[PDB]
Amino acid sequence: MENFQKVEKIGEGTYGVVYKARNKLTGEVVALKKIAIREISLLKELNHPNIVKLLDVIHTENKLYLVFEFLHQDLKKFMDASALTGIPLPLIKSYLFQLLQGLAFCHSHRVLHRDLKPQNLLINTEGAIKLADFGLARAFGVPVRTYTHEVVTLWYRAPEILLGCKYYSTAVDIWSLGCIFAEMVTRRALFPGDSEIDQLFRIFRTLGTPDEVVWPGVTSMPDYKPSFPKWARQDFSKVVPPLDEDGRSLLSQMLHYDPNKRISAKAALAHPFFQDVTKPVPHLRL
Ligand SMILES: CC[C@H](CO)Nc1nc(NCc2ccccc2)c2ncn(C(C)C)c2n1
Repeated sequence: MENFQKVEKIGEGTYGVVYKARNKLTGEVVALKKIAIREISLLKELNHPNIVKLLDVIHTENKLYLVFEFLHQDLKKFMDASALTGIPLPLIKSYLFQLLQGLAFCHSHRVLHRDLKPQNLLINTEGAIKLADFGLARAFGVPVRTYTHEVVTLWYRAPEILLGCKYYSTAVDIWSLGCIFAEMVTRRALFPGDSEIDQLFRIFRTLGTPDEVVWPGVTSMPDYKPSFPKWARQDFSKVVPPLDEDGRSLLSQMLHYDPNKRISAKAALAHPFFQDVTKPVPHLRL
């Protein structure tokens, strides 16, 4: 649209191209997504420090542009830049702290993300990290292949979604974040599934195959089969070295199979892992 000179293609998303753009009324650099209206108009109203601010919604000539605040880098790029040294733990801890603050905010207005991953986690030079694309998956889709036929990752999907629950809760977000948490620590994807049954089975081999004892009602889920192989749970000390006892208790609590048992975001901010949070500035050049 006309009020915006786009100055860069930032990237192909799930729903559209994103451009860095110079709003020439306000003069402000801004991120322009080219893509329900009741829904995405609702989002304009939920602003948190750790949620990427939806500035405007432009439905002109029956198209959809969403104008957001601009952040300089995403988490996935930053994990790749920090591959040989790893992200320092005080940084990992503070980023997790902030994310749970943002999750705790949306979850109380009953907005889920439900497609979290390193790629829609965005960071600035200050030491802040924000959550991007919140509320959109509800508004349209979360599809299997994007608009450019890229396969949407299954790596972070909560197992009740994989097992065919259609009434996900906010717990599916705490699941994903446990997966991103573990990955920030090991420098290696927790559950790197390449199909839905590979994803299911990758979870099972590590956490153990779920039954009626740990997960009440799993065996009557839509896509549960009695023929699932029965694997044994692994020790978290083998799964996420060198994470400490506090981190691992937290991580297993976010990775609980039963969604009712899985730790809430508000409760995670009170876990002893976060007793010593600081806010460090990260090493990042632009
Ligand atoms: C949600 C994922 C999106 C595309 O993969 N990434 C991205 N990346 C942004 N910045 C990453 C970046 C900044 C500068 C250059 C290259 C990439 C960004 N800023 C605002 N937004 C809105 C659309 C959420 C941004 N979105």
